Order: sequence, then C-alpha cells, then structure tokens
Amino acid sequence: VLSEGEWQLVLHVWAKVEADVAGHGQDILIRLFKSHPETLEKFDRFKHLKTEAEMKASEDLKKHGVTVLTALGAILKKKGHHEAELKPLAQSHATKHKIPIKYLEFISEAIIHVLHSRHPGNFGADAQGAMNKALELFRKDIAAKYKELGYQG
Ligand code: HEM
Ligand code: NA
Repeated sequence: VLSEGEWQLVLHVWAKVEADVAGHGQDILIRLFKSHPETLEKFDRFKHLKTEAEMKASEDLKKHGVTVLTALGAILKKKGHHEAELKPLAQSHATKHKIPIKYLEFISEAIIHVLHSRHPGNFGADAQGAMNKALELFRKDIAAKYKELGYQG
C-alpha cells in the first residue's frame, strides 16, 4: 500500500506527462519496442514498423500511446482503488492480446526511463521509488486478475 505522500509524488510527475501526453506516449512506446523488440510482435497493427523514424511518424502509434497513457493515468489517479479500471484491461490483455507480466515489467521500465529522462525536476530518487511502487501495485493487481481469468501471465 502506497502512502498519500507517495501518491502525490506519482501524481506530481503525471501532471507533467499531461502537458503533452501524445509526446510522452511516443517516447515510452518507442523505448519499449527498442529495448524489448519481442513486445512489438504483439501488435499486429504496428509490427511492420522497422525503425524509430517509422515509429515517430506513425499517427496511429501516437494515437495508441495517448490511449495507453490516459488509461494508466486514470488508474494512478485512483491511488490504488482501481478495481473497476483494471477489470476490462486485465481481460483484454490476458485473453485478447496475451501480454505476460514479464512484458508489463518491460513497459514499467520504459515509463520510468522516460520520466527519469524528461522530468529530473519531478523524478528524483524518492519520486522514482513512488512511481515504481505504484507500477508494482498495478502489476500485482493485474497478475491476480490474470489468474482469476485463467491466464498464467
Ligand atoms: C501500463 C500498461 C498498459 C496499459 C495501461 C495498456 C493500455 C491499453 C489500452 C487502454 C488498450 C486499448 C483497449 C484494450 O484493448 O484494452 C491497449 C491495447 C493493447 N495493448 Fe496494452 N496496455 C499496457 C501494457 C501492454 C503491453 C506491455 C503490451 C504488449 C507488450 C500491450 C499490448 C496491447 C495490444 C497488442 C493492444 C491492442 C492494440 C491494438 O489496437 O491493435 N499492452 N492497451
Ligand atoms: Na509541453
């Protein structure tokens, strides 16, 4: 369980993300796909993209980035009371997309990397630790839901 103090570090960096969610989503998706190319193969819409330049120029990738980060934002803003938000997300990522927890760990890493790089003013050691705690809570709750849904993750 996160303290309120930890949630405020989380939401204070998220407020900077929200200056330009589209830009942050591009950086984060591209970071994921470059760091762990196997993750791109899960995307039938995007797996043809060969290079970072092609990724940067993809209007649909940018759109998806916004979808992803807005969903994650809505979860974080619940400060752990995210049962309703996680249900549809768990069901799609388990049953339709088939995303192992391992890959959730990878996008968590991508998120932290990008925030560390873009927001040194709001992502010092304490803030990063809070965000890590929030993303670990997220993955823990998702993993539990995966199991309920019949997916080993
Ligand atoms: C913070 C973690 C994540 C969030 C908040 C997130 C959020 C979303 C949302 C909102 C959608 C659209 C609605 C849906 O189908 O549920 C989506 C679709 C999808 N997600 Fe995720 N996602 C996350 C992690 C992942 C990861 C790590 C992968 C793969 C490595 C992945 C693969 C997909 C795929 C393949 C789709 C369908 C894309 C399409 O429209 O063709 N997601 N995600
Ligand atoms: Na800006």
